[PDB]
Formats: sequence, C-alpha cells, structure tokens
Amino acid sequence: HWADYIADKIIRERGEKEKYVVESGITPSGYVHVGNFRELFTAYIVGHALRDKGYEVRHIHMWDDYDRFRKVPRNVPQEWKDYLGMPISEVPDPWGCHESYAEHFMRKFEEEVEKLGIEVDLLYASELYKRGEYSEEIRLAFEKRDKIMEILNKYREIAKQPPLPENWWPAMVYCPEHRREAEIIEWDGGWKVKYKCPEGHEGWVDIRSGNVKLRWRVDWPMRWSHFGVDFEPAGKDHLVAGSSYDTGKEIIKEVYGKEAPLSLMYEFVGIKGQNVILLSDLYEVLEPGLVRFIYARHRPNKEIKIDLGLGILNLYDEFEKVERIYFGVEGEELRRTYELSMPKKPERLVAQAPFRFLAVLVQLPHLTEEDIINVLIKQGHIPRDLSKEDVERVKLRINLARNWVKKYAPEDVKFSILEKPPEVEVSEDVREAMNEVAEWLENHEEFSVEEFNNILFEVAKRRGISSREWFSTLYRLFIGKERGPRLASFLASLDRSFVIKRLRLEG
Ligand SMILES: [Zn+2]
Ligand SMILES: [Zn+2]
Repeated sequence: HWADYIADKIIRERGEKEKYVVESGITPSGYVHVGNFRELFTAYIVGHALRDKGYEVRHIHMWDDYDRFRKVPRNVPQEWKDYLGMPISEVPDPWGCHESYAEHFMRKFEEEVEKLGIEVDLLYASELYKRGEYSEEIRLAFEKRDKIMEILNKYREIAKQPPLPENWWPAMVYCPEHRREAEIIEWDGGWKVKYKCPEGHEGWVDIRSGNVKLRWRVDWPMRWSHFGVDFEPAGKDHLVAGSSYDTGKEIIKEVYGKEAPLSLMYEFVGIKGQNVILLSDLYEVLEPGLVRFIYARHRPNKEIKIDLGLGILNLYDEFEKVERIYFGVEGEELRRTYELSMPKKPERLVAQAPFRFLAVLVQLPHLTEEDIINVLIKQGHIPRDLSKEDVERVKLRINLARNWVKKYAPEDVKFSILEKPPEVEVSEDVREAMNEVAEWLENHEEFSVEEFNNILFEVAKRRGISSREWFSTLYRLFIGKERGPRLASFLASLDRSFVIKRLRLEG
C-alpha cells in the first residue's frame, strides 16, 4: 500500500507523464546483499504500482562498475592491492570465473534477482562512459565547476566541515597507460583535461573518450538528468541532511536545469539472532514468493529482521493464509500486498504443504518425495489433482524444509522414531487409554486428522489424564522425548501397524 501512496505522490509531484522512470543503483565492490536488494525491490514495487494505474514505467538498475577500487574485502586475496585505484570493471576476477571483479558480483546478483521474477533494465557505467554517452553532461560539470564547488561548500559549512580544496575538479581521470585514477590538473572551455598521474607523470585526455569520470556528487544528479529518473529510493546515509541527495537536488537544477526525482529511505535488513547475508542464503529455506512478500509487507523505514529459525514456521503459515484469503478460498489491505509482491499477475492458488509439517515428514527417512506428497494428500493439505506447478511447488518446499531442519532449526525440534519402546513408567490409566486409541485406529483405516486429534483428547478426558502425562508419555514411547511434533498428524503419517503395536506396548 505505501507503494500506491508514493505512486500517487509521484503522479502528483512529477507531472502526469506517459512513461515514468524509476531507478536503483549499486556499486559491485563486493557481494551485493539482502540490504542492497531492498533498494532495487523498492524501485520495483513503486514501479509496479505505477503500472497499476495505467501508466508505463522503466526500471533502470545502474551498476556503478566504473568506480575506483578502494578497498580489498575479506576472502579476496591480499595480493590484489596492486589493482587499487583501477575501476572495478577492469580489475581482474579474484576467482577467475568472470572477466572482471565487478562482473563476479554483478552476475551473482542478477541471477539472484531472476529467481524472484523481477525485471529491470541493467545498465553499466563502464559501458555508458566508454561509449561517450556522457560527453556533454561531463563538459557542463566543468563549465559549472565553481557552481558545483559553491553548492558543496554550502553544505560542508552547515556541518562545519572544511571547504573543498582550492584546485578541486568535479571529475577524475583514468590513465590510459596504467588505468589507475589520477587528479585532474587543467581544463579548457571545451573537452580536453590535463592530469597528474600518481608518482611521476603528466598528460592530456579528451572528455569525449571514456577516461574522465564525474565524481559521485555530480555523477549521480547527472544520471538523473540523462535518463528521466522520476523516483529513486536510497539508503539513509544518502538522505541525511547534506548528503548525496540534498547536494544533488541542487546540482541537477543549477547545472542540468532539472528537478531531482522523489526519493524514499529504506531501512536495514538482516536475520534474527545475529557475515554478509545474500539472497542465496534466504533461498536455502525461503520460497522466492515468500521473500518478495516479506519485502512488500514492511514499511520502507521499518527494518526487516527475518527469523530463519523457529519463527520461519509462522512465517509460512501467515504467508499461506494470505494467499488463501487472496483467492477467496478462505474467509483487505494484505490483499494488495500479495499483488504488489508478485511481478506477474496472480493466476491461481498453488498447493500449499504446511512448512511445519514438512519439517516433521522430512525427518521420517522411510519416506520418499512421492510418499510425502501422498501423505499430504491423505491428510488433505494439497488437492488430489496436482497440476505441474503444484508438484513443482511442493517438491521445492520439501527441499526447503529439509534444508531448514539441518541448518536453521533449533535442536529441540529434531527427533527420530524409536524402533523399540523404552522402559518408561506408564500408569494403568494411560495404558488403557492407549489401548482405546489403538482400537479406534484398528477399526478406522480411513479418517481425518482433525477427528483423530479429537479422539486423542476424548480418551484422555474419559480416563482422567492430564495433558503433560498423556502427551509426554506418548512422545516418550514414540520418539523418546517429553515433547514433539503435533501429535495427530504425526502418528497418522507413520506405518499404521507400527503405531498400533506401540500403543499396545508390544512392539
Ligand atoms: Zn567470478
Ligand atoms: Zn599514468
């Protein structure tokens, strides 16, 4: 919904146009994470609602792969200090799998975004620059140098930070002979700039080539001008008083005679109980649709803390419930959230096997993917008639539950069936109650879990047995623990004669 708002605020603020332009951008200096993805998603959701009003939109995702190589992350060979100063799109790939350093991190992210079904126009600074797509706007930068410096000192002073150095140029240079950054020394009134290469050297370079890059403060608003960016969310750090945005909101005006696009602050994203987290990490246990929904369910300035542990079970339940309400297959605002989280138009409900139950079924080794699917059918969680998408969705989720149990689930919920019963105190009352449950199971090949579960309380009530004594005993005889999986659906999933013989304390 907050995306529809900002949509109204965009049709209002900006004039009513034919096609709008939304933008997101990242520097591939390392692994683009779950926090960076929030920016692209925010641009996509607003762009999505914009189409929901009949307008047309272009979502530009800009890769600042032309930024210099400042620092060497962890896991990246230390022997790569030699490439600092070079643009990332020309720095080698530490692992060899790709052409550049920037490519390794860009490919991973673009692939992670596809599985989410989110479409965008990927642009590369390195290509736009080289092609001279920025020749003109770059010259203006030099033509309005004093103006730019004026603006940056205007804000630097509010924060009592010292003014820009006297011989400051709004752009840098990449030495053609060594490709490392270099301070610009001189300029004309058109093209050509002189630079003083680090160490010992001098030289001239033509702006019309691609070795004259606009420093970020100018480089951003120029970009908003070149393309017609109408909306572009950004990190808190760029929206702080005299930061990127405020300083660009002026440069684009006083230099490119344009109004800056509207913006929005998106907050932090992480996992509970907690070293970078990528979309790949969430994929190990979260369906792509779930990921999308999680980002559409929060307000931009409320941080997202995903519980990949025990709280993942209620996550799926709430998600499933909303999907059911959306298709009316179950008894208002969440409704539009479901639409906005989906890149494509909602087709129909797809078989939903309760995550918490797969976590249980997946811990019974004598069960194949087929067996699991069949259990789900008998206990009626998924229709008997499964489409292609349905079996495709249930199989993936089964794998997601198997992954969650191995790596994210707390130790408490792990269990294993005891092939033989343990020696445990069992009162005459419980004994007779288990005998009644076994008889009911022996005379009822078929039944619904819901009723089986009612029968389990009935027998306990008739004999006068508390919950802790009743359930902790059944859990102990079956899995050797005091607590365990929801009882009714658990027992129904096991070999029937195994449950009967165990209840009868004879096997
Ligand atoms: Zn690579
Ligand atoms: Zn040089």
